[PDB]
Amino acid sequence: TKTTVHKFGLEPPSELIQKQLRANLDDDIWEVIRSRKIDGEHVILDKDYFFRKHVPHLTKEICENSIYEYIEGELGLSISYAQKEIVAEPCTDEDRELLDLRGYDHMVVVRNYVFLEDTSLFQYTESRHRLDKFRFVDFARRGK
Amino acid sequence: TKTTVHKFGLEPPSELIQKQLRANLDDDIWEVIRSRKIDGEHVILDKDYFFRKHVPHLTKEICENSIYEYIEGELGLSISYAQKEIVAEPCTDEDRELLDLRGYDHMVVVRNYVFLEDTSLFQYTESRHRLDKFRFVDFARRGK
Amino acid sequence: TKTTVHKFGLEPPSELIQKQLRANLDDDIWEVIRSRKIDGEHVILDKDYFFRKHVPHLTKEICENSIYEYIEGELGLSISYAQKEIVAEPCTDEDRELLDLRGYDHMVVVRNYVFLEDTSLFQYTESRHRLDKFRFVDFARRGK
Amino acid sequence: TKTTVHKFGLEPPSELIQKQLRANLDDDIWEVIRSRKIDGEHVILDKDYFFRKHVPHLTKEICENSIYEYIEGELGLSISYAQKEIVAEPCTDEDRELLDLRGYDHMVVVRNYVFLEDTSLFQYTESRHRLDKFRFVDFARRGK
Ligand code: NA
Ligand code: NA
Repeated sequence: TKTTVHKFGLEPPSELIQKQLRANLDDDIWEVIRSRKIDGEHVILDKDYFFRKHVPHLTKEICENSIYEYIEGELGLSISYAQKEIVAEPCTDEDRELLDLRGYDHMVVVRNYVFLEDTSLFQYTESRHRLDKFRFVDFARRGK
Repeated sequence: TKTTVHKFGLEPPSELIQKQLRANLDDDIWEVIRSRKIDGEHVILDKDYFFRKHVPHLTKEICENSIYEYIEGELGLSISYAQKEIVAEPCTDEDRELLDLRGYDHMVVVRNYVFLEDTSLFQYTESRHRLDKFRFVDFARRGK
Repeated sequence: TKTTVHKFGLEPPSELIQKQLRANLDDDIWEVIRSRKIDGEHVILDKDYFFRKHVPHLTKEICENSIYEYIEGELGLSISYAQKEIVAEPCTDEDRELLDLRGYDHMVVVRNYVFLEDTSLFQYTESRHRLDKFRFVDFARRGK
Repeated sequence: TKTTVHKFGLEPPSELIQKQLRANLDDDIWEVIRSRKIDGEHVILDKDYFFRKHVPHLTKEICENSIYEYIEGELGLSISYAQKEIVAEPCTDEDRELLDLRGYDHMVVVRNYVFLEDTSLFQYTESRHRLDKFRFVDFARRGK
């Protein structure tokens, strides 16, 4: 199941990432945009954004592997909680260029905001799935 | 936001509920099928199934209110964990009769299996949303 | 495993419960103090405190049974998240009057703050265990 | 807050670790035993045990830093869930040699079992705290 890095770069945030990542003008933000090919189709589009101030070093090779493992490796003990929001959205132009969308009109979009022990929003992920390629499992634990 | 009870009954399980609820032939299962009207449209279809042996008493009035609150009220201390599985599915005939599906072809389907302290699968819920009417939030808590 | 209700009453909050429950002077708060006898010893002291404004009706019989089930029954759908803090504390005078503390000097104290969908702190529980009678299990779920 | 590595080694499992880690005779297990000095006292004793087959490489320097971050870095995407069990135990001889236990007789013991996506128990941690130095926070998330 191959992973392709489409965009990857370190720049100031766009206005959307200023809102999503609570970042300023003068914050250096890593942007990584990838697609996943679950043979033989490109079906998920993964967009990560996180502050360089906390993760100063990154490479194209780390993105073709796991950004999660890399990030946990560098500062997993400072990461406190994440908040997930899963909705469905119309496909966008970016979605149709990069994924094999067949006769699909919508996506399942998982958004995830990762915060540090000190309370700051440090990372933002937007994971866009074709409908047939989305499955989310969890608990859930009940009682007192 | 009105709630309408379409089916409601106490019978032995169909073959699908035998699989979903790990129930036998000679188990009495409550089935409740409801739709939610988030004005002014019917947009969610909620199917609950649970054993009468654990919840012997039920009414149409409890279903028009909250089955969750009722169930927690009777045996919330025995409920241990739930497991959730969220996928997307094509709409079915039952979906089109009961919900206002406009020009919609798919649904977000949340399935939830609730287990007791003694380890048994006791309840099964299948909650079917029109795509624009689905939003799921959670944590997620990270670190050691 | 018998449950004994020692105090139970509806009054304005003490200064400690003002802090613990974020309640004012003119808020009516239910206080329930119970001990659990895990035969044949009294070993846990359970203190619950919650606003009457949200749970207007209560009885001694509900406390000898389950306050959790009762509360979930009345407003479980409005309850959003709880936050738990588990520490160890020296035993207090109240602990020695009401529990069989043998040659025990400390307690395991579980504190739990329950919040509503609207964001307000609605309930506070303080559960004090003798050391040998404390066991807490959980997950914990890992990965992306 | 300094970290001291007392034992560290790669051997077959003792009979206790065979039970705790579900390991055989012919499984190579890393054992790391550390104490934490929260100035100016040694107050926590951390025992980690995990299979070399999954983490082939390790050093004394990684243990003086974070084993969690290291492990997440190597295989965080394969880690599925953990299960935690927190109880209180009498102090042992190992506890009194390595920690400053003053006039303390008991410990808060946090045990944690980490499993992989494939279902196998892969790691076991036993974290022993002096009573005054234990605080555990969590959620807890409620409702349907
Ligand atoms: Na569609
Ligand atoms: Na003691």
